[PDB]
Amino acid sequence: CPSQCSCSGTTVDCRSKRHASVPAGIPTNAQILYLHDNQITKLEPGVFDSLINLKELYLGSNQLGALPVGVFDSLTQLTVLDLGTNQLTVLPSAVFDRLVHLKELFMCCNKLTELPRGIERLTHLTHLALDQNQLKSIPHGAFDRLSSLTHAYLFGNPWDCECRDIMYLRNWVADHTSIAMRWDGKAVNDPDSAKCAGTNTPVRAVTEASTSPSKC
Ligand SMILES: C[C@@H]1O[C@@H](O[C@H]2[C@H](O[C@H]3[C@H](O)[C@@H](O)[C@H](O)O[C@@H]3CO)O[C@H](CO)[C@H](O)[C@@H]2O)[C@@H](O)[C@H](O)[C@@H]1O
Repeated sequence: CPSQCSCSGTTVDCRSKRHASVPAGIPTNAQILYLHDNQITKLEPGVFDSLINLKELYLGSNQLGALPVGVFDSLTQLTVLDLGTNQLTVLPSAVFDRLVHLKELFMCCNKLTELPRGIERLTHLTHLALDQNQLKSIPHGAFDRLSSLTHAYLFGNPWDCECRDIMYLRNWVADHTSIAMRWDGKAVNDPDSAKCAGTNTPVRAVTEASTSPSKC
């Protein structure tokens, strides 16, 4: 068992141990790896390659500024991926590609400005968390294939209701009011939680006429 970690069968728990990098010696039979709440500043190319039976991976609350290309390619059985509370800005376009069975994707509280490419194809997603980033909008159709969504976290983004290309997210929240969630120390259903930048007005209440294709 790795230094400053605890191991119980297939669970490897290294949360809250001031790790400055992913620790060597992680058992390859591990199905759950808690690495959240450290100050891991980078992931080494290949760091997870050996862990091909991994099902849940938590990397929340670290110092991740970037993800290496293919860092998650080995984890074809992965169902939970938590990346919330890092310093992420841009992701590699195919970083989620192999995660065809992913059900929970947590990415809150980073510095994202566009929806990361790939999210569109993760059809088994039940949870998707994008709250507290810097997204101005959502590309048209990005949620079409995500027909298993029960929780969507969209609050705390500078949504741009001036632009007509908010109308997808507008329409989408109105059509899925029940999966629209805010966070009150837990999950709370709130179709209004997603709000326009500046005005603090609910995104789903945005009117077709109130927008302009020439103000984006
Ligand atoms: C750190 C936390 O981040 C936001 O809370 C989000 C919440 O984070 C979970 C996190 O996934 C979990 O690994 C950690 O151990 O506990 C957090 C709960 O506090 O996850 C939900 C979605 O599941 C939301 O995205 C939350 O926004 C932030 O809102 C909290 O204040 C807190 O800083």
